[PDB]
Amino acid sequence: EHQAIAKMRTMIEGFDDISHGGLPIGRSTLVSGTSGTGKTLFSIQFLYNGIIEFDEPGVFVTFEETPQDIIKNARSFGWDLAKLVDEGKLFILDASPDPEGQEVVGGFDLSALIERINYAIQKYRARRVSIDSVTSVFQQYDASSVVRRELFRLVARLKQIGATTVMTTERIEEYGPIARYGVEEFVSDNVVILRNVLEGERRRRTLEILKLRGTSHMKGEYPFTITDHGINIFPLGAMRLTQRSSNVRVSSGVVRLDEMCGGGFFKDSIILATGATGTGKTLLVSRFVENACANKERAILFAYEESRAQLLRNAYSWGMDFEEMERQNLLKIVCAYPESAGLEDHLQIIKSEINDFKPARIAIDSLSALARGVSNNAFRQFVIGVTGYAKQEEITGLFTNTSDQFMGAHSITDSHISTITDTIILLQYVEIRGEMSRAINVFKMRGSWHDKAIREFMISDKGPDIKDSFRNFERIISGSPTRI
Amino acid sequence: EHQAIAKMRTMIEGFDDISHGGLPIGRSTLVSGTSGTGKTLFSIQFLYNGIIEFDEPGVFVTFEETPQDIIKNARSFGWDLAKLVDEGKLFILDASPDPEGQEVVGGFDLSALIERINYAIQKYRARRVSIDSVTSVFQQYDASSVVRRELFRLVARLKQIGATTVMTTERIEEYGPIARYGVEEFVSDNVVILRNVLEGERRRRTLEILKLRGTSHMKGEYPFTITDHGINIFPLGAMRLTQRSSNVRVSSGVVRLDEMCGGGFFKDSIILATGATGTGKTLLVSRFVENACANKERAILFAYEESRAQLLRNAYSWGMDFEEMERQNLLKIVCAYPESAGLEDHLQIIKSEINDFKPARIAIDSLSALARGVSNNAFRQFVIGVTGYAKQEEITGLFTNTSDQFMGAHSITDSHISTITDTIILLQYVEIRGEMSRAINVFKMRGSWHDKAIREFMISDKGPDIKDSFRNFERIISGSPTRI
Amino acid sequence: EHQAIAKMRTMIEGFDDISHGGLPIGRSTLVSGTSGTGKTLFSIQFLYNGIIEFDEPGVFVTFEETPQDIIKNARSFGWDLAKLVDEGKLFILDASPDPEGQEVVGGFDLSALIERINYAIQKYRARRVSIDSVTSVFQQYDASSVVRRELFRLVARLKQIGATTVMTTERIEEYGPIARYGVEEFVSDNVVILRNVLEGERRRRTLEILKLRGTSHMKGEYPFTITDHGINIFPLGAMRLTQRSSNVRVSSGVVRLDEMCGGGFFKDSIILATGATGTGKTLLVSRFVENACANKERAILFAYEESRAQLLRNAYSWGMDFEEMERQNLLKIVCAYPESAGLEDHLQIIKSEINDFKPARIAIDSLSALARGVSNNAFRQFVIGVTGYAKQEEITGLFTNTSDQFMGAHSITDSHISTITDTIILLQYVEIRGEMSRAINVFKMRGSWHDKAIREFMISDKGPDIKDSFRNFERIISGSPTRI
Ligand SMILES: Nc1ncnc2c1ncn2[C@@H]1O[C@H](COP(=O)(O)OP(=O)(O)OP(=O)(O)O)[C@@H](O)[C@H]1O
Ligand SMILES: Nc1ncnc2c1ncn2[C@@H]1O[C@H](COP(=O)(O)OP(=O)(O)OP(=O)(O)O)[C@@H](O)[C@H]1O
Ligand SMILES: Nc1ncnc2c1ncn2[C@@H]1O[C@H](COP(=O)(O)OP(=O)(O)OP(=O)(O)O)[C@@H](O)[C@H]1O
Ligand SMILES: Nc1ncnc2c1ncn2[C@@H]1O[C@H](COP(=O)(O)OP(=O)(O)OP(=O)(O)O)[C@@H](O)[C@H]1O
Ligand SMILES: Nc1ncnc2c1ncn2[C@@H]1O[C@H](COP(=O)(O)OP(=O)(O)OP(=O)(O)O)[C@@H](O)[C@H]1O
Ligand SMILES: Nc1ncnc2c1ncn2[C@@H]1O[C@H](COP(=O)(O)OP(=O)(O)OP(=O)(O)O)[C@@H](O)[C@H]1O
Repeated sequence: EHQAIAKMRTMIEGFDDISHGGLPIGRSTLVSGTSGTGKTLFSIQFLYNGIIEFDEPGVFVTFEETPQDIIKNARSFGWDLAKLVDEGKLFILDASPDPEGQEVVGGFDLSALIERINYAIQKYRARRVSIDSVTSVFQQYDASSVVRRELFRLVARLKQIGATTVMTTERIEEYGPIARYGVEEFVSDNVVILRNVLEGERRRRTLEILKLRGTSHMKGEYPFTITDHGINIFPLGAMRLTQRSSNVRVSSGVVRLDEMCGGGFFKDSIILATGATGTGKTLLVSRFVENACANKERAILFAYEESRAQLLRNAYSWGMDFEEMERQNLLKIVCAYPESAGLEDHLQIIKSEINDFKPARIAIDSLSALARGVSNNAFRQFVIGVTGYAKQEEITGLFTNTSDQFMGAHSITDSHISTITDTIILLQYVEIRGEMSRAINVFKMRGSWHDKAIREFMISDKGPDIKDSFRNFERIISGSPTRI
Repeated sequence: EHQAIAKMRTMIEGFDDISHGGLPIGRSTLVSGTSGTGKTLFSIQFLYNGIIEFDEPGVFVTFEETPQDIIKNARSFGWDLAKLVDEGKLFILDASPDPEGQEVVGGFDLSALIERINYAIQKYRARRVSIDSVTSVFQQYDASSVVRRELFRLVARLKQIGATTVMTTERIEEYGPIARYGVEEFVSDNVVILRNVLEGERRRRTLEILKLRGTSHMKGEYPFTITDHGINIFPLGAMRLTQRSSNVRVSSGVVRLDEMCGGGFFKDSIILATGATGTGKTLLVSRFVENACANKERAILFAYEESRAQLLRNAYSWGMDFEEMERQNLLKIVCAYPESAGLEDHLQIIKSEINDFKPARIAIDSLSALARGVSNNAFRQFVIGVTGYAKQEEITGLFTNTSDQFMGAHSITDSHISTITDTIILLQYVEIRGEMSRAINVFKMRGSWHDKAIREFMISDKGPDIKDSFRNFERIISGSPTRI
Repeated sequence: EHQAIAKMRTMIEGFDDISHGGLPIGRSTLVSGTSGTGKTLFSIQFLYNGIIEFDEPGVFVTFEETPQDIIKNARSFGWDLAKLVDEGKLFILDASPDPEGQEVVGGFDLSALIERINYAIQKYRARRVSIDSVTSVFQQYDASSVVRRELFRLVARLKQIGATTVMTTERIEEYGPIARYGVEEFVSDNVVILRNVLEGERRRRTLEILKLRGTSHMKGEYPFTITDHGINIFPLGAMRLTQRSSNVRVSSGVVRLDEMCGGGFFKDSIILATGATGTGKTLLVSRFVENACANKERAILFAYEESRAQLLRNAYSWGMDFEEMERQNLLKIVCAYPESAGLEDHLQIIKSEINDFKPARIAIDSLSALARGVSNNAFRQFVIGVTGYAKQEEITGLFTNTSDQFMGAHSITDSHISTITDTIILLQYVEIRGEMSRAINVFKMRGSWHDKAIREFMISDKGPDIKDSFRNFERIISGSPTRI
């Protein structure tokens, strides 16, 4: 034609955003990665979605896995390929060798394969094709040069036929060559790399579109998860800074607090409660959750430090009954160790939990707990993640942070997140007359006025009682004042 | 079968949790690792458990080790294979070569064997098969391409036969290619990697399920141990945050302390005593252990700093007789240098000791001692392990931590564990009138009210005596006060 | 121009500065890089600009891509090669193989090709020539020695013919050998290296001119971007320190401040507002923006911390209506997460936005936000870029910086930029009588006198109210003064 290059949607959540529209039509896209990275999954999900969303028949060529297996495994995702094969929407072209192999097959098969592929494409009027592990084919006894021709031929013919293809290749080093022979990269018009990077006993799955001749696309790596719903990608760098903002207020669960905040938290806001352990962030979180049920609104409490049972014991001891909250189906407590998964997973679990429960308020007790081990950049990326998702979702969110040092803390957050949050509430110990007292302070509020006083507060069975400031002291921020 | 993948339990402690059920039935699982990582052990324990737990016969194909040795070695774990061979539950298919022979017998036996195995499978109605070191077979004179076909043939046949197999492979690099020919990886349906990572003159075994076609599993590495009971794996990231919590109280061994904690320690809770050396953590431990015996309850003292004898001397000088505690079989002292083993091993020894003595209380003298050398992340992982186990086991736990700096310490723990503990007891030196006095402080209690005063205390032959706070002082916490 | 070598301009933005004039005429320039680095784009742009700007006919030799694809792909940048091929200004020489082929040809073809290209050059009176992926030609079965001869031959003949050529080559490692056979480097007269470096999940493209036999050029790597307009390079080290300076003043949007600045900011100046979160930098920015519109002048607010909505809600809460600002087409708000792209991209986006809007004032809210993750050296390079552009463009700029620690901060900027800025405005918290008050201070002004007082200021619906200094206080900068 006389325009750019049209793309075909893969409907693979996230991918079409990363690829600025999907795969280039009429061309083949190389998808490689190490063992267990999700190559096959991608190739099948590409066909399946093609069928289920646009009724575009697909041909699936397999060189190693058996057709039965391919259909067997797809069930893992509630994928019924066998049905689609019947309806003639999907055709699995078995190209795998037989238990009784034979020599030299690097030419007959090439033209014969295309004949068959072409045959099938024509027979079912296939629009999408995906070849799984073309690597394995010439993995018979070939050199880079021989590999480059065969690929060139394969790609070329498929091009002529006008098939939008997905080719799967295997790697051996997470960051070494892009594909086995170090040739495939240059022969393909489009290249996608699926990575399963180790790093600290944890595994992180990323996807990168290295290149797409003819168009633009997002660059770099993007984390993704393989679930019961297949590949799920999060273009954390694609989320737009177009969050909705209003002047509507909401209570904290603490009236005096609400006063200090100039009338309560904003509905469209992210609040952060920082302080040493014991200061009472976990309390403010409970009082925040309860206030959402007292107004018959649903709230989720993602706890990463205390057990489900403990949260209940301590909550009851502060009055507020969490038991009822759950029965009335207004409050949902999750709970899970940060070590039970990687940030990417957690991010997703938080999201899905939000979708299946339509929360009005969300509270994550201790982001500081989720920052364990993980790198700072990976962490900030997570924070921006859960933070922005909440903002664009009209969900008020309260996040907890435990500073590494009680008293003397010179920075609000060790991880440096305060800049991403709308309202900051700071809890701190104050040594007074040989005793450890607390103090609460509305450090900042973007749209409101808020109290500038550093009020001391006690904790009882009733909960939190915000009293007066220490007007007669100096160096209070430090934790060890000087009475005057 | 139009359903998800079905797995078969290995009964190898921890494995079925990581593999979300066990090995996928009728499929082969590759298990590779470097020399001495426990490949053989895995494959055998796989068959054994099969025979002993579900009476599923098993065929074990060995290419290098002799059947006599395979039986001889198994005795190391109290495995009598010889017996199972007679009972015809287990059949060892000797495929090893002899001191003499010929050559040019490539795929010759690869085909003959696929029969010899099919034979024994039918003959003993085998359900589980394990081939040890298939690698060594084509370690005769082959290339990556020749190896891919032979494997694919073998796997394929075994799959037709419907047997659930485990294939052993060797590697040369702990983090390099998955298997010798970097081809096996893609040929197997399932990949398990056993690593024996060095790092700092210490060895650390970890197992990882790289992929499982068709199902889910836990990602990343997981520490494990090889004991007299075989492979023991700890899915530290699989432990759920569903610990039981009660309001029952227990004594610290110090009445005045119990008062400050507003009625004593909670049965279901983890207590942390922090302070510079000499502050007296070891004392509070002794007193906490004695109190459990005074109530005829079993308690264990894991000491990592003082000898068995020294603990006695110092305990006796504080009154409390540890001699009697042991005779009455109410108190159990362990003692071992953190350097005598890796965290994984320690964690396990702690667990087993708890199982063989049903403790009601537990005290680990110096967590900070176990933190020597080890990485902060490997440590936190150990803490969560011991911490959680105790919690879900209704065992009250007291842990000791020596801060790196006496006086001035701006953070409770250098390792940052305060966030994982329920009750925090802080001991600190206070310079008053040219003398080093002490002070005790209940820094926090999640369920109780506890005293906020920083009470000075002395140590005598009677033990700890908690006096009054320094109401007329400033900057106490700092260590160097200033009287008003 | 004092350079011994006559050069030809590429008209590729930035390249001619880097190459000190363009590509040496009558010589060949090797352009190598990994897959997807922009080799083809470079060579095509080279011919294109040649035809459009100088009516210099061009010959494009392709060994892998198809003439249709090369034309199809160029539409991505709005270039119509097809039209140029008709007019006879561009000739694409198809040298790619056919999907039927044989074996053996990379030699006489080297002579057949030479004679071919000489035909095209003579037929079209070509002046520019670019051979895309010569690498792939002897990628048939050759050794380093055979390659060196063939290249040298090709190059040599092209030189005789008098053609200025661009030869593309592929590399596998981003910093390893220059080209595949590690032989091309020395055979070519000039060598250009296109890199696409990973590093932290982001991709950074750089261009480097390694050598140019005969003349000088800019040494090292230079960041560039591929856009709808092709390759765009920023010779950040080529920016001359010859910015225009005037004594003209402009308001800051706050009258009291202007007084403090001895009559307002300088038109030709870069201002820096630093302080901990909550201090009000974002407020001053708003007021700085609003003031340019109040005087019917265009201004751009690049926000990297708050959404477009939030900025509006908060702005309105401080009076000043941002809604109207936009309608009147006097104020333009951008908004974007720093993680949504690398510095290079950001820098370019800021520049374009400036050209398509002719701003008089610009405000980047939080440079410290664009400093997330990125290396300090990469950051400073970014700051020098935006800062310099602004300066030479008579555009007044207000940049924001949040300090990692509230109160006690010993340095103006953690990134150490203060030395690059002309005027510095410092905001800070002052603990006074158990309360958090703010203090504003004109730390420095290069051309003015400015007030040296550290005035406290309050924030209201009306905005910022600058009051008086704390004359009766000591240790103000500390954050917790002493009343004397
Ligand atoms: N329902 C599921 N939920 C979560 N993970 C799953 C699920 N099903 C499969 N997986 C995971 O997805 C991976 C499957 O990878 P896939 O078969 O798509 O291709 P590959 O690993 O790229 O290449 P190969 O053909 O060599 O396996 C496995 O590693 C497995 O752990
Ligand atoms: N019934 C109670 N009466 C008085 N104080 C209580 C009561 N229960 C808990 N507390 C106090 O509250 C503190 C614990 O607070 P909380 O659970 O809110 O979370 P946190 O300090 O933010 O985080 P962390 O989990 O590290 O403790 C204890 O230090 C204790 O003094
Ligand atoms: N009772 C035991 N207690 C603790 N460790 C043991 C015991 N018995 C054996 N081991 C250890 O287990 C390992 C045995 O490894 P195994 O024979 O299972 O297979 P492998 O090392 O994976 O492969 P290979 O056949 O090359 O040895 C040894 O390294 C040894 O130190
Ligand atoms: N008979 C005693 N009379 C008075 N004080 C004693 C007596 N025995 C020990 N102490 C005191 O107790 C301190 C040692 O305390 P302890 O054994 O409790 O452990 P710790 O300080 O927690 O840890 P560490 O092993 O680093 O010393 C000494 O510094 C000393 O002052
Ligand atoms: N309009 C556009 N805007 C932004 N990027 C684009 C645009 N068009 C193409 N690109 C990018 O430019 C790159 C094209 O690279 P190009 O075809 O120039 O040569 P190459 O990658 O050096 O070599 P090869 O022939 O192996 O691909 C792709 O990586 C693609 O993402
Ligand atoms: N209507 C208002 N009345 C009184 N004070 C207000 C009002 N709106 C905002 N504020 C105050 O201004 C502060 C927020 O300031 P601002 O938006 O200027 O940016 P910042 O502190 O420089 O940077 P950031 O808050 O984005 O980290 C709040 O802490 C609050 O005290």
